Amino acid sequence: MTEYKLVVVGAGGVGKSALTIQLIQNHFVDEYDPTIEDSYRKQVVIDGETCLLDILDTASAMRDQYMRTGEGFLCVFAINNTKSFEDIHQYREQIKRVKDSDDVPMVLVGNKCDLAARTVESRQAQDLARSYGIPYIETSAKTRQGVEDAFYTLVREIRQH
Ligand SMILES: Nc1nc2c(ncn2[C@@H]2O[C@H](COP(=O)(O)OP(=O)(O)O)[C@@H](O)[C@H]2O)c(=O)[nH]1
Ligand SMILES: [Mg+2]
Repeated sequence: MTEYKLVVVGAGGVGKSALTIQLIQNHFVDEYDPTIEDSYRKQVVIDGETCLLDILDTASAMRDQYMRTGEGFLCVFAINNTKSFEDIHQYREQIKRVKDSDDVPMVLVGNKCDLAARTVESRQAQDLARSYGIPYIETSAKTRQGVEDAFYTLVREIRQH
């Protein structure tokens, strides 16, 4: 089967761990240690292909290896965290430097869409993603809305690469 190496990046507290755990365990974690960085594996069928997703949940040699060998990146912010959205540029710049390219498979993810506090509008994020030439997808690690879409879209972006 085909392996896809995915890396989840973004500011502390945006839901990188929650998203990853939702994808694998179909459960929402309230209080996952903010310092645990690890890789997780999930066998899936995506568009009729048996895939192994090798996912690094960032929070170190392991990070360097995945940043270098990672095929695609979820850049996550939370829709109730303006700073995390503003920080996205830094994560994008980092990925471009480590890949020496501005054409890297990536999806911009606006997490916590279940919350009534939104301080980042969908259109602001759409605009940023358009500027980078990538998709924008909103998610909730709590309700599972958008979660498969975000990860599976990242796979469909790697396939175009
Ligand atoms: N309501 C809501 N809370 C979320 C969501 N995703 C994460 N959280 C909460 O946000 C906090 C940070 O999540 P975590 O996954 O640890 O963030 P990380 O630092 O990016 O790994 C925790 O209290 C989570 O329960 C979401 O989609 N909705
Ligand atoms: Mg975490």
